[PDB]
Amino acid sequence: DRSKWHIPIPSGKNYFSFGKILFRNTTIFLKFDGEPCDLSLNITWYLKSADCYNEIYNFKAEEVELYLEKLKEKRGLSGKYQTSSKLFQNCSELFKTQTFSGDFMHRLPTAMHEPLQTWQDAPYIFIVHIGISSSNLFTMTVEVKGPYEYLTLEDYPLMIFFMVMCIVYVLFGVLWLAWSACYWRDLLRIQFWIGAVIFLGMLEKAVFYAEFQNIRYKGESVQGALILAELLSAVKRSLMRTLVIIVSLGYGIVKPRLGVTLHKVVVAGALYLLFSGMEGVLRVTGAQTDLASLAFIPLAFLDTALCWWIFISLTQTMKLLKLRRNIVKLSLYRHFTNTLILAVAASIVFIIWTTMKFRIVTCQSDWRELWVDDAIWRLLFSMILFVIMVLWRPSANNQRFA
Ligand SMILES: CCCCCCCCCCC(=O)O[C@H](COC(=O)CCCCC)COP(=O)(O)OCCN
Ligand SMILES: *[C@@H]1O[C@H](CO)[C@@H](O)[C@H](O)[C@H]1NC(C)=O
Ligand SMILES: *[C@@H]1O[C@H](CO)[C@@H](O)[C@H](O)[C@H]1NC(C)=O
Repeated sequence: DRSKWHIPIPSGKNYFSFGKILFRNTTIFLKFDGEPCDLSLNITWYLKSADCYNEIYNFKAEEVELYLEKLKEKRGLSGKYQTSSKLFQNCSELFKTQTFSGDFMHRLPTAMHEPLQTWQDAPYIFIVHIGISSSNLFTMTVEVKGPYEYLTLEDYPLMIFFMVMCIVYVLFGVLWLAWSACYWRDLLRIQFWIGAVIFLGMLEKAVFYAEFQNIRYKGESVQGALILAELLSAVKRSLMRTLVIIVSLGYGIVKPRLGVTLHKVVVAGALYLLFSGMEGVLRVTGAQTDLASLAFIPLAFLDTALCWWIFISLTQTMKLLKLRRNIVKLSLYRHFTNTLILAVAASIVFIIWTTMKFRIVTCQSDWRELWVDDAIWRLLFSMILFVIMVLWRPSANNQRFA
């Protein structure tokens, strides 16, 4: 999420905690700036490694004060940790105690590791507590910097994946543009909708990559980038679904362009955008009003209805084409049906695997590939889009589908 924090000290209970997966040899910097001191301060910090990812997931800030005691009485989850505490009589707002010239303090469940560093890439929990000895007085700035300026783990693979996807979509666009240019005398609206889909995918990937670059080099995410990416993704998915429905219905390929076919039937099927969008932005906001739990039910219902309709229509159209004795289009429709079947099977298998790999054990022992749940869908969509592109490639005899 973030790699730089600003915290005015006199707030709440003064605790500051964060849990996240971190690289190895990552340093944590604390800086204190503000008005002249009046009172003495006592700063205590804990940095704990986590063996398995459950602890980070179910870490509640409001109970941190209690959590610590469970850690101290030797009853918490397994994992080594470092603890330290220092006392300043008026203010050490200029000293560099946490910067350099430190000592080697032993770790607890010797070691003699660096004062404030990560000794192994894993899920870490950092807690800092400021006690003032007897309205703002200070403003603590906290940063984490590792081998990469601000890009923690769990984000590096995602950034690389988005870069690769951007390159792939650029290649898709270049190839489609070349084919279209070669044969411009005749074309079909489907070959324009495909290009629009490619363009939207390119824009989504570019936005995501730029946002990740900014987060890496500045430590803060851009406020209005996730929303834009989600909206673009929803638009692209809705357009692809509508295109598939139109192709299956045979509108303009096997039957005359009847008006009723679109009106009240297909275009209304664009409400799938709303729901698809509705959850999207909410997922960015964190599901604060917890409707995210009751958000995917309408989406699943709509997807089931659309699949049922698509398969019924495909069977009807293929039967009609076989009866008509046409041969050229029959092979194309057969390949289209096979591709759809394979996509459905892959989606089912992926859902089963994710469910059986995440909600199956007390706590995940393999958090490294925890990002795959947010990347398989995009790869599958890219594969489907490439197959469709190859099927409907403009050619010299691009008139068999009048
Ligand atoms: C309260 C305790 C129980 C709760 C389980 C909550 C798990 C969170 C993930 C939800 C999920 O399981 O994901 C959804 C898939 O449907 C399902 O629900 C799975 C089968 C069940 C059918 C209702 C949404 O994903 P989608 O929009 O279909 O993916 C397409 C996107 N292109
Ligand atoms: C800071 O608070 C701790 C409480 O854990 C207590 O030992 C003392 O007041 C301070 N610690 C020092 C001065 O080492
Ligand atoms: C703490 O000691 C004095 C006493 O008030 C204070 O003025 C100063 O800023 C702090 N540091 C030192 C070295 O005196």
